[PDB]
Amino acid sequence: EKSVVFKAEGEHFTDQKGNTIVGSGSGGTTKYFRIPAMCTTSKGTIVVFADARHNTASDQSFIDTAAARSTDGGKTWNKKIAIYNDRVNSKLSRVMDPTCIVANIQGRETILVMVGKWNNNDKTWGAYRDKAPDTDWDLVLYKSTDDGVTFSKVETNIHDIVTKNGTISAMLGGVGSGLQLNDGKLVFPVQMVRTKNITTVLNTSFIYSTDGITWSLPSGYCEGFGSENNIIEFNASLVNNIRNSGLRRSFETKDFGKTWTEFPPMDKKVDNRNHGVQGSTITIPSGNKLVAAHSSAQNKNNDYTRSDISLYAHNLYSGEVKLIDDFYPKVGNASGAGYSCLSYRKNVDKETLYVVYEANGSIEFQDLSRHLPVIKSYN
Ligand SMILES: CC(=O)N[C@H]1[C@H]([C@H](O)[C@H](O)CO)C[C@@H](C(=O)O)C[C@@H]1O
Repeated sequence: EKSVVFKAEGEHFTDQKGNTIVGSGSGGTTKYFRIPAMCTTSKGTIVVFADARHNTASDQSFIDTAAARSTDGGKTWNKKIAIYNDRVNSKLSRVMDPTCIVANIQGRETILVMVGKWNNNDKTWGAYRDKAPDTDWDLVLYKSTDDGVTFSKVETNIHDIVTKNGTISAMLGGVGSGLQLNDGKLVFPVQMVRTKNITTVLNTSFIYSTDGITWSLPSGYCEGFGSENNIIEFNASLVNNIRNSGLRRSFETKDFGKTWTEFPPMDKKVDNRNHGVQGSTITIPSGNKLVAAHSSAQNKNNDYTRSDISLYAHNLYSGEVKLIDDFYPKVGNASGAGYSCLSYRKNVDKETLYVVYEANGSIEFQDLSRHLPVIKSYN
């Protein structure tokens, strides 16, 4: 009823030379997977990115970005590494926390994946606020134009726009999926760690692009909260849905990121309890209306176990919220649990709703398409 995308202590990857990557999982396997991001193409192909945390679940560890590709509706997966860390520090070199977009970029169907990159930092990224930006940090972008078979680095101006801003120590995607707007614009939700002198330590915002190469930052910022976030398009607004300890937060911008105000249909509607968790938020059409589909954890133990990863529908008109499916009704592994990513498409006349999520160090997939009539009615 599920499939396993990446099995904890059950995968072997190879490096750029073709030599095996001996992780710390039993038999030299990759120890742990975290932070899934899924993008489905017009061909029905499913690509799932995740951190391959070869040695430990820790954020501060040796990590590559794995990619799993399914052309049979999520039954089987071909796996590889999409992005290798720089291999400076065998303990700490890492690429992590993917955000993906599937888009037609001036006609060309492309999967983009953006990850943060560190080498020698031994502490969490929010600790490094002395520089503009941190010298250990980067934010890299890879593309596939062959339906997810191969990924190549995109040379961008993302590092430059962060430096020129001068008030950002580091930036990361919002985690899970970004979006292509109706007009074609590419949008990644972002998280920012501000330089020490900025009283907000954290903010949310987005970067945008037409061609995937040259990106821009808006002049304004949204409050950070727990900073992981996704954006949806709703009329002329961009609307975010942000991790927060306790009740999730949602703001709208009507001026393309200059100012943000609370968005009542989603603000404070889902409780993730202590510490918060990443959540995935997307839209699903229902006639010429929209419904937001959202996944995050109920967290019944009020801790890092992040139990009960659940799908909700948000009525974007009335503000009602309901539980559609507690699709992972289990207590997670507090080493790292709870994260998810949704993906909706209508290809021809076939609508699909998929989810991937963290399951005891593995990444699982479910086809949630049976729930579409319920979600679509929720307008
Ligand atoms: C870059 C980084 O540290 N990201 C991590 C996140 C980060 O440490 C926090 O958001 C604080 O910046 C949190 C997190 C979790 O809560 O499970 C996992 C995620 O990989």
